[PDB]
Amino acid sequence: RTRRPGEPPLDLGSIPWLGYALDFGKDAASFLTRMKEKHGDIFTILVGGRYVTVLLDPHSYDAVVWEPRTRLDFHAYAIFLMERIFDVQLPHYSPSDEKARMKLTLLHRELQALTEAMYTNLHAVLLGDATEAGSGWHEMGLLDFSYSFLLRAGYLTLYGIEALPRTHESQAQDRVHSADVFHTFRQLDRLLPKLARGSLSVGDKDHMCSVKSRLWKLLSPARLARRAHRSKWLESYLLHLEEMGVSEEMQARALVLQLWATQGNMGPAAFWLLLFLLKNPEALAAVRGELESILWQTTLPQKVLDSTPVLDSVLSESLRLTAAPFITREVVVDLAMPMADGREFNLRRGDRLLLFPFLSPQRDPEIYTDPEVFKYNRFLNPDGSEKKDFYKDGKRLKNYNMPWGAGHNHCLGRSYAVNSIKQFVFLVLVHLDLELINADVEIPEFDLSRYGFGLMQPEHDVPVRYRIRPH
Ligand code: HEM
Repeated sequence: RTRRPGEPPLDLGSIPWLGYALDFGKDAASFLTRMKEKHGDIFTILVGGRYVTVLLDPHSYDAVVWEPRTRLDFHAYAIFLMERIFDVQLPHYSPSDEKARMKLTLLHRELQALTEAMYTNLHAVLLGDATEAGSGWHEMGLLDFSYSFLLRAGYLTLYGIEALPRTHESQAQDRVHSADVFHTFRQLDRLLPKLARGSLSVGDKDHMCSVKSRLWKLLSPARLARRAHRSKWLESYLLHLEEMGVSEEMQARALVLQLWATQGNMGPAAFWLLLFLLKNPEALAAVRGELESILWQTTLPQKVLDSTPVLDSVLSESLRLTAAPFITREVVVDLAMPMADGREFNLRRGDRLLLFPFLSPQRDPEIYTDPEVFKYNRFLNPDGSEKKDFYKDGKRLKNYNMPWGAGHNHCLGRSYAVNSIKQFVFLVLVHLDLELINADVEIPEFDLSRYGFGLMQPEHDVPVRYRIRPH
């Protein structure tokens, strides 16, 4: 490994073959920050046997993300992750064909069906669980709270319900079944990073295999076939799998993968958002105020969804601070990469290209002043309208907040995710009293091993209590 003309700064580290494998794995954001300081906005580093070209200039992300698979490929790493984490291997298929197919079942008239179904499931699960436990305060971790209700409602919306004439007894069974899905799923979720790195102990391995075994049985095509009000998202996905001749037991494996892909972010996102509001009285008052004016003018007032500018900014800001996915490409053929300021750089076939929006634009102090601070109105202009104008190096940024990925490898459920988070926040702030146990609790650190998977998770939960509001 010697630099060719036109290639980025190259930094091999101290340890042979491994390189910066340890530093990157332990805390990728801290490590990559140091490397930005050392090398500027593009560098090639060696980590665990691979040469990773890191691009940290947000102005130059568009020259990379829209590139064809025959030049820059995202699918090889997804494929690898499917197998190593979820034990799914599927017949070769087109990712761009399937993403197009899937995204349609998550948009327009289907989204409207999902959005309506989501609100009644969120309501049924949240108010169902509170009514069962009774009218007093209930103590809970805020993550456990946010993740539980969103995943359980999300699961019931996408995977269907016990019954559709809709009874007291079917709704009660869905609360219990969905709680089982949540509690089992969470055991796998917690160990995802170790799964991906193959660092499970003998016991961890046995625990993971038993958890998978249960999840694969819960979400078997046979069990799902009896469920009512299944989503077009699900039904068309099942058909796609059948088309490829995938057996029912591998269908179940793929459905558990989809369970993670569709539910593994909303819960954690809402946790951080609610925590930031609980810690910032002026921010919470402005959110309450906006939702209350609409409430004063079981369906959801459409204005909560499409006319909540303060809430939109709160969600954008929350995600700015806590969404840390990797945008990752395999360099398929030797190529030239244009930077927005005139420069170009040579990418070598076999290298891995990594963009990390979390670091820039999201926590870039030249873009956002005090980027470490939650400022609820950061995405609002003084008149309360959505702020869309952000700058770096004397130029207006097209990409300034990128929690949903970019290019053709971006979130297929984004509108549904935003709508769902807003419905949950609305339900919590309007029906419930919600309180930190200790109002001076500090915001926990992330589990720093999770960088790159999507929404960050806290290294420990935050104790809260809630109740159905009494009068
Ligand atoms: C705040 C919540 C969410 C965030 C920040 C988020 C973010 C992302 C990101 C960054 C990706 C790119 C994949 C990657 O990182 O390599 C992605 C893909 C995807 N998203 Fe989301 N997501 C969220 C919620 C959801 C929801 C609610 C759904 C649908 C119910 C969904 C459906 C999908 C699917 C299906 C894919 C990949 C397609 C596949 O492999 O089948 N996401 N998401």
